[PDB]
This record gives sequence, C-alpha cells and structure tokens, in this order.
Amino acid sequence: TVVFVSGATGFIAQQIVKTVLEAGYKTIGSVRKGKYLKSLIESAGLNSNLFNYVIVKDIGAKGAFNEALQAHPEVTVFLHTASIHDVEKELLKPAIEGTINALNAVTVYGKNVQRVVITSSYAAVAGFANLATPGKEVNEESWNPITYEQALENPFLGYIGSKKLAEKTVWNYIEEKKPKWDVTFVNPAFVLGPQAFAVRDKSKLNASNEIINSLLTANKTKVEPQQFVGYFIDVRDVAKAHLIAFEKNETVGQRLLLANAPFSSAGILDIIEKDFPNLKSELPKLDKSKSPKFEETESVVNNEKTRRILGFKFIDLKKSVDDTIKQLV
Ligand SMILES: NC(=O)C1=CN([C@@H]2O[C@H](COP(=O)(O)OP(=O)(O)OC[C@H]3O[C@@H](n4cnc5c(N)ncnc54)[C@H](OP(=O)(O)O)[C@@H]3O)[C@@H](O)[C@H]2O)C=CC1
Repeated sequence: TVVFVSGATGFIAQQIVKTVLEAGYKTIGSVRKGKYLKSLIESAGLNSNLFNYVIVKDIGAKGAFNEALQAHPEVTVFLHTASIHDVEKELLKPAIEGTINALNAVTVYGKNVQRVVITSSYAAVAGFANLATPGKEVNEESWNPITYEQALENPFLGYIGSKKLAEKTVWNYIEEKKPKWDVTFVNPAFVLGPQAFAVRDKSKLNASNEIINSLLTANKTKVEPQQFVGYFIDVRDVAKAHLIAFEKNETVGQRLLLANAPFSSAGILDIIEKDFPNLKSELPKLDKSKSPKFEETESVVNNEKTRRILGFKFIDLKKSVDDTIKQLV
C-alpha cells in the first residue's frame, strides 16, 4: 500500500506519518522543510525507506494536489489532514474550498486511490456556544446544528463552523460526483499528546497542546491560562485510528468519533503537580471562577460504535499529559 498524507508537517499528521511507517506502509507527505521531516524519521530509528515528500504551498488554491498526484500515480490512500484565534480575514470559504480542491484533484488525477480518510473533528459532531446541548446525547451520526451564517462571528465559532462545514463538502461531494474511491471520517476531539519525533519550539506548541503548555508558560508570560472543558484524545490514538480508517473495510462511510474521556484544565494541572513536582514552582493557581464547568457546554459522547470498530484501548489522560510534559522537560 502507498499512503499519501497532506500537510505532513502537522501535529497529528506527523504522528500519522510515524505510525504508518511502523506498519511498513509506504508514505508520501505534502509540505508547504521536506528535509526537516526526513531527517526526523531516519534519526528516529524508524525503517526509513517508506517515505518521500511533495511541496504544496497552499491547500486552499485550485488544483493544489494535481501535480502531486500527477508526479506519483501510485498512491492508493489519501489522508487529508491539513486544514483557535486567527486574524479575521477569511476562515470559512478556504476551509471548504481547500477540501473541494482535494476532492477535485483526487478524482481528476488520482485514480489509483481506493480509500480516502478525511481528518474532520468533534466540532462537526456536537454543538458549541449557543448551540451547546449540555447533558444531551451525541454519537457518530450526530451533527453540529451550526450554519455558515452562525459561523465566523468568532474565530472560535468560525473554526467550529469551518470544520463542521468542510466535512459536509465531503458528504455532498461523494453523492454529487459519486467518486470511485471510498471515504472515511476521523473526528478527533481535543487532541493531546507528545510530538511525533521532536519539538521545535518549546514555548508554543500546537493550538491543542497549549491546553497543557499554557499551564507551564503561564508564570513566564504572566498570562492567566485560558481554561477548557470537553473530551480529550491522545494523538497516538488518533494516528492509530487513521490507519484503521483505510486498512479496515468496515470503516467505509463511518465517522470515527475519536474521543476518550472528559477533561478540564484543572484536571490536567493536578496530573502535572503530582507527576512532576519539580514544576510546582512553575505551575500557576487556577481561578475556580474562570473555570468552565463541564456539565454546561458538552454533550454526552456515545462513541460506543467507534471504540468497538477501532478495537484497541486508548491512552489515558495521565499518560498523555505525562508523555507531553516529558518532551518539554
Ligand atoms: N486538538 C486537535 O489537534 C484537533 C485536531 N483536529 C484537526 O486535525 C488536523 C491536525 O491539526 P494539528 O496537527 O493538531 O494542528 P497543526 O496546526 O499542527 O497542523 C496544521 C497542518 O496544516 C498545514 N497547513 C495549515 N494551513 C495550510 C495552508 N494554508 N496551506 C498548506 N498547509 C497548511 C500545516 O503545514 P505547515 O505546518 O508546514 O504550515 C500543518 O501540517 C487539523 O485539520 C485539525 O482541524 C480536529 C479537532 C481538534
């Protein structure tokens, strides 16, 4: 098998590129640095003859992957991973077009592709903010009731909208165009965990791991840490689920809800104080009033279907946080 991965230099994608190579599959990643990632795998001890790369400056531009799928027609898996606070220019339309630019380039040029795995999100599963359904039931088939108009009112709700709607463009495409490849959706919740190989900037991680990292850099930046609630998932569990999304035949047309257990910025902090006492002078005191309560925004995730299909045991929060902190010293 030959697995293509868009935006390979990303947080989840680097873990995706890693666990695939550990399964012996070939890999071909996209890059905006190609030697930054190839020097990373070989030095990591991985079996390093299963990876090359392509250069793609932008995903939201038309035909972004055509010359990538016209230089290598051998690919048979497409892992579309590349897709918070922005600048408030435009976040919705490039997110839906960036996906469409790939569904138009995988169909028009990549015909050796059989399975496509679109990395979506839990934001396309349950509602946020004014559409919060606290205490209510959500599962693989549930959908965020947010609309395009109700989105991009916030860099937060806009990201929530841009992720719920970009998955819709795949659902509309597979029926409007009726392609020859099969689709699978991996819907990761709040992804935590350590980098695939090596951290590059210890002061700022990805937007998701800053949930952990802000607790460390708070006393340096003198920034009161923004607290969060919701469901977490370890980046290694998401990486393993992306393989099952194309290696297994029962994941076809399934929205793999990649959520473990609830979490909280306060709950994550307690793990760091116990397992890393040398940091007790670097960890802050969280305000009990600034803390969002769980039973108020988040629904009840019913991913019983996904856990049964994945079949493996996920990484607990303690191991996820411990492995995360171990990298940043
Ligand atoms: N907690 C989480 O991590 C969550 C993850 N997800 C989804 O999973 C995916 C992985 O995100 P994650 O790894 O955590 O975050 P990162 O920011 O680390 O990943 C971003 C990736 O997308 C690429 N990219 C972004 N914008 C562009 C662009 N305009 N043109 C080309 N490439 C671009 C980046 O390439 P480069 O870095 O080289 O610029 C990078 O590889 C995302 O699509 C995210 O929405 C879903 C829900 C939550």
